[PDB]
Amino acid sequence: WGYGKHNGPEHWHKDFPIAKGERQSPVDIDTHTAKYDPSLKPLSVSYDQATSLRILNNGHAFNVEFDDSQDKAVLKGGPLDGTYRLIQFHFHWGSLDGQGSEHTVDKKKYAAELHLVHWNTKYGDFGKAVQQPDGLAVLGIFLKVGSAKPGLQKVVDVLDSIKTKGKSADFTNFDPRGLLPESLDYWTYPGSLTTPPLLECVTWIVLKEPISVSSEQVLKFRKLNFNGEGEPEELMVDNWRPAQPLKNRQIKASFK
Ligand SMILES: Clc1ccc(OCc2nnn[nH]2)cc1Cl
Ligand code: NA
Ligand SMILES: [Zn+2]
Repeated sequence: WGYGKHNGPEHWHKDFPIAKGERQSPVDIDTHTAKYDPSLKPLSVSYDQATSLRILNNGHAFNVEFDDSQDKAVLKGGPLDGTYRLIQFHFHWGSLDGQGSEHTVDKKKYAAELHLVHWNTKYGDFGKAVQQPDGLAVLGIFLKVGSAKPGLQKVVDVLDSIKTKGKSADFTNFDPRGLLPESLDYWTYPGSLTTPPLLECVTWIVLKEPISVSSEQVLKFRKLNFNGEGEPEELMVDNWRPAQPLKNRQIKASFK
């Protein structure tokens, strides 16, 4: 599977029939229809003790991985019950600044989207968590092109060392707090992974406020390769799934 004409999102259902399921992601967020939920508790992003380890090009995106063997960096509150441990983050992005995000906001596409992936510690390990309807919480953050994001630059600068599929590099002492916007206002809904296996195991928390990154920063994302070393070059761009049918779901807002 991938993102090309011959193996992309319109093909995925043949090996992963849940691609046409009842709670697939991403979705369009219609801001006029999303409703404030006074019931949501405050969102708690607790990343002070986050321990990054490594950055990996897996042929689909690049992943920054964390030590999740203890409750270091966790996401709690909001729509969530219990404690979700940060395991990794990655992005999806476009070939052009007008596309690249997976979620859309009133059909608007952002240049990219950051996903911080967390798993529900009541299920003991990540593999067990993805088999549960409330196994994962993904914090989604839009990127728009404007001023540079200082906290992203250490990521940008290491991409030259993981150009191709299968390459990894040490990536210790990175603080993911530098990737967040000022506001934690969010939308939330029940959904799925946005790549195969497309499991319906995600509580989505999508921040309303985008972060700005510079044109130079996202240009360096676009120099990555889907291919492995020694293979014909396939630029890693447009690694996003389009919006899926909302079906029997309501998107809730944390804010008035
Ligand atoms: Cl660990 C991980 C890495 C990448 C990935 O991409 C698809 C995606 N993004 N947000 N939800 N699913 C999924 C996961 Cl669960
Ligand atoms: Na759920
Ligand atoms: Zn993602």
